[PDB]
Amino acid sequence: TIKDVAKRANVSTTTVSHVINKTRFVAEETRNAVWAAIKELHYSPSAVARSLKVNHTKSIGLLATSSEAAYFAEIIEAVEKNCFQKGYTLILGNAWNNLEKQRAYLSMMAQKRVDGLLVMCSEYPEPLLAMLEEYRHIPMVVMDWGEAKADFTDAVIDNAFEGGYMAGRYLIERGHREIGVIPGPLERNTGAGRLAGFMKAMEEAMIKVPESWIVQGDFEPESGYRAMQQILSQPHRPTAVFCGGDIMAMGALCAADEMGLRVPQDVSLIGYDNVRNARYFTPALTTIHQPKDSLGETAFNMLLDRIVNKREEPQSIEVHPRLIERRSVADGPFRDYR
Amino acid sequence: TIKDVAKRANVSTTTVSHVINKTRFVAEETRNAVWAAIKELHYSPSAVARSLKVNHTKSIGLLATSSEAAYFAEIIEAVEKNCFQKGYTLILGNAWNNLEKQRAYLSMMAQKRVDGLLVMCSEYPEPLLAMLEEYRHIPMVVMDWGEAKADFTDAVIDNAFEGGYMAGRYLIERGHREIGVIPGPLERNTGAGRLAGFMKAMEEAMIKVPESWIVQGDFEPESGYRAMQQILSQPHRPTAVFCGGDIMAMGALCAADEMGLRVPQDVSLIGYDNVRNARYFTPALTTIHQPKDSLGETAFNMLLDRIVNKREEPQSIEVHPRLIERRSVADGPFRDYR
DNA sequence: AACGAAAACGTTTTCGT
DNA sequence: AACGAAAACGTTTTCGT
Ligand SMILES: Nc1nc2[nH]cnc2c(=O)[nH]1
Ligand SMILES: Nc1nc2[nH]cnc2c(=O)[nH]1
Repeated sequence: TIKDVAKRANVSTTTVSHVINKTRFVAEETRNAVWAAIKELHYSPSAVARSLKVNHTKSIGLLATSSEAAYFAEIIEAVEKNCFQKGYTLILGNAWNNLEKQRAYLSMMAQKRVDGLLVMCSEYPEPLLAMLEEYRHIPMVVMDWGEAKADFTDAVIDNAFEGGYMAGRYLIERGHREIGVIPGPLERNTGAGRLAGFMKAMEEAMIKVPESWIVQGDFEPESGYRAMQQILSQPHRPTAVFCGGDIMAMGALCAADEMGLRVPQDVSLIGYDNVRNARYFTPALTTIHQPKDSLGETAFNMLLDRIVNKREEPQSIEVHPRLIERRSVADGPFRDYR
Repeated sequence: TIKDVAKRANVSTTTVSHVINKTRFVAEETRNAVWAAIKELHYSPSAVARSLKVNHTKSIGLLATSSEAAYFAEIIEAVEKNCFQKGYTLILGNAWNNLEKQRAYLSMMAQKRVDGLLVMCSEYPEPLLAMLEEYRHIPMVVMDWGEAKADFTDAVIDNAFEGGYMAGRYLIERGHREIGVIPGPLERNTGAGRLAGFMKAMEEAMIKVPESWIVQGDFEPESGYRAMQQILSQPHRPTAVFCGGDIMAMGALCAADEMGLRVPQDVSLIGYDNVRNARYFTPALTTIHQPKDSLGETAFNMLLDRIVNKREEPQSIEVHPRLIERRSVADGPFRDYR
């Protein structure tokens, strides 16, 4: 079809391609004519041909976990902004923590020859770690580990643990000594990592959390609903609660309400994530905020670098969580005694 | 590189490609050898080359509005399932109702040669309608108009109006005669269309809604926060409210709560969308449910068809909303008198 | 000064025999 | 029976002059 263009214009495809990409000077006269044709013929230059030659697709792949999930969704929207910004195309792939699913997208991707790979897989068993390596040749950055699991990738770290700690501290300095926790999946960073951050502060304060007070969630609202329940559904309950994620929080919220419990007047809740609309949670949610735009833009950036300035060595940038005080927490019994 | 494979195996690339795609019979002996090489050499067949020949990318493009937005997010996750299912690659593009933005993604897409285009642009001015047409050559389906705006596309219709009506009716049959409404952007279907569905039921019932009782939203929580406010912030307020979208509802919820109003005991609220986690809204939200998985799978389907069974004529499938009773509504003053 | 001719990128596929 | 040789898909780019 560029051949067809060259012809309508009576110039060489070379000339055509020169004008279409301003890659060498062309007489105006000639230049307009190309356009002229470029426009009657209704020409859409083929990137597949181009990429075929120039060897890069100006396209990047997101090998994600899921995308409805608020938290996720937010990061992704971010990353896409950056792609569009710097002229890249985003191929979105959810593998739902499925390994096969994952080996499958990985492959489709390599085959479609993405210029780089952004990874958000949530859990990283040796077998996944392994497949990932088989692709060290395509540049890539995992945006969700807490420390650096591998030497063949760029890593952006969230300081999830320090976030965990922040949370604890708050409750503590608020008068709280009877706290419970609904962590998220321990095989995840934002899972384990936040729990431990929280657990240091406790240990530091000589607060012990009775195992009947810690209930695993999975970041989905229903998980928090049951958690809260099981907690408040007991003889002795805590005065305050640290919930691993806002969405679950939001579930913890509804259940308390359903047992006729008042938050924060009857139970205090502090979440984690600071999702776009936690402020409209009801009681406005006090939570730890996770930089998600920066987590995205930063990730894109390390990838571009590698991609463009052909980097070889792995790199890692930290990011920082930070407390947002909202309306879900109240003074505990010890506030005054400190 | 297939050349390199053929060689390690000492067979022709033709043979190689035959085995890699079981497209003609090959001796086992020969076949294994190809694999053998295919695997030491660590070969990843290039789809760009392939597509270059076979003329199809087995890749589909989503020219969306935004993707954080719960509603949206949900549909997209759907569509991606279908892509993965039937071996397609999803290129996600948000144009944020930006025209330029839109002409830009449209183009990148055509240039990357997507096999079909899934459109979710929300608003459709003549100028967008116009650009869209310039691409009638690439197959496509708009998944968000209410009636069929054009003859050069497949359309999936939501029956948004009948949903509007359903909502009204409910409040009506619940004893309500003093209702307010926070519609969404009127230049959108789920905007206009739902309002009118609601407005027929009113007219039908001889209920009039005092203009000081209808407040435009934009589907984002903050919009509903202010809306609710402005409503309850007045001398005379309605006993019940119809909110155009769940997320805004969720905002309407928080504000009522912030004015010390009890829902549904002080005001009733009925939303619309039945977003994944409206049940964990607090008071569990009674809303109209929009089939979003089916809206997605159905869309993919009409596209595949066109794509595969090379269809020429436009088509349109309707889908149906349906009432979900939750805990946000209460009997109105006239329930008993009917 | 301003532009062309021809090879190459990595496949698939028609005919061969 | 089972496989090869060679053209083609739509570009970009080196050398020309
Ligand atoms: N949905 C969800 N939210 C999160 N917030 C932090 N980690 C996660 C995760 O794995 N899933
Ligand atoms: N966010 C959002 N939710 C919706 N629900 C129905 N239409 C819309 C829309 O345009 N945006």
